[PDB]
Amino acid sequence: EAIDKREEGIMVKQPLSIYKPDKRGEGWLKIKPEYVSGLMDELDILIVGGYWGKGSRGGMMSHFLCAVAEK
DNA sequence: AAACATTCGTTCACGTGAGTTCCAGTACAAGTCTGGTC
Repeated sequence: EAIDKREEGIMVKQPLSIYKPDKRGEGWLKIKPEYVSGLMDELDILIVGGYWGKGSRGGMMSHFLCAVAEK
């Protein structure tokens, strides 16, 4: 239904769960279409440019600029 | 009366179960890099 209404996803919560600051995966869960395999459309695009990287990956092209073709 | 077969307590090797140490696989959390717009 969320996919029908063009929404991000759904959340599932446990009724007997207390509040715990800064804690993940205790009583709250999320489901998005991306997390389910096959439910998304993927794009095949070309790499037309590159950028240099920051500290952990310095002397290599870390991010890229992609382009689609013209019929 | 003498020779041969059987039996018995002993011995060794080999196999299997339980305890201990070490390492690989798994899980989770935090850190680091990136993307997009307003």
